[PDB]
Amino acid sequence: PQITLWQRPLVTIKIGGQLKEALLDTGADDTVLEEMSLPGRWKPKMIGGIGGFIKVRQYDQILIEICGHKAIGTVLVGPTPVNIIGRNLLTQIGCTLNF
Amino acid sequence: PQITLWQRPLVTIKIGGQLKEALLDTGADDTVLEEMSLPGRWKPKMIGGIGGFIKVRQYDQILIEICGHKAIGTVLVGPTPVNIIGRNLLTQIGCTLNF
Ligand SMILES: O=C(N[C@@H]1CO[C@H](CO)C1)[C@H](OCc1ccccc1)[C@H](O)[C@@H](O)[C@@H](OCc1ccccc1)C(=O)N[C@H]1c2ccccc2C[C@H]1O
Repeated sequence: PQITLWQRPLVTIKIGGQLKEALLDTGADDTVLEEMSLPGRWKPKMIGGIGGFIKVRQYDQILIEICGHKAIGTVLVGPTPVNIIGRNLLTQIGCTLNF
Repeated sequence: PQITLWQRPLVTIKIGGQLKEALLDTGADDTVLEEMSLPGRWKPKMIGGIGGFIKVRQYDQILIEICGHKAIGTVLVGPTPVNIIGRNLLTQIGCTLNF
């Protein structure tokens, strides 16, 4: 599909059998979701945004469906303001910017 | 053109007769640039992202050239770690997300 940017590019994602809303963010290097429970062990990571840094939990090889497209990659979990789908997963679904 | 997301989507912009490097960011509502001088009056504003909020100066009706395309819109100036071209200007050049 083709998504315009007059409004936030929010889409529905499926993870852990649950539906959630997330933002397609080309400005994010990684994918970060709001506090939730995921399987396996996690590794520590610090990510810096416009207002500073925050600590997040890194989970690898996580299955996530974005607009029907299945992806399997790294997902970070932490005190993010909104769910963010970053470049690591946008590339998996073949997302590009056009103009 | 079509931009892939394997790497950060950085482009050259021209503002105030100056050439700068900026990130095409669909996750950003507005455009925000690091400290610089712009003509006209401004208004104080607080914007929040990952990490928290930062205080910026809001300028309106600012002209910017992105990849040869002229665009007019609001530009925020403040302690941002990287120059960001947000949705308010991406829409003006006809930028869309596709997959
Ligand atoms: O801060 C953001 N948007 C707000 C909304 O409008 C303000 C600008 O007018 C900025 C974006 O984050 C999503 C969001 C939406 C709505 C409310 C709150 C937050 C913005 O695109 C950031 O995601 C992005 O801002 C652009 C940027 C890029 C590089 C360095 C610093 C900042 C950023 O914080 N990227 C970091 C990130 C995020 C998740 C995982 C890994 C990493 C490493 C870095 O890429």
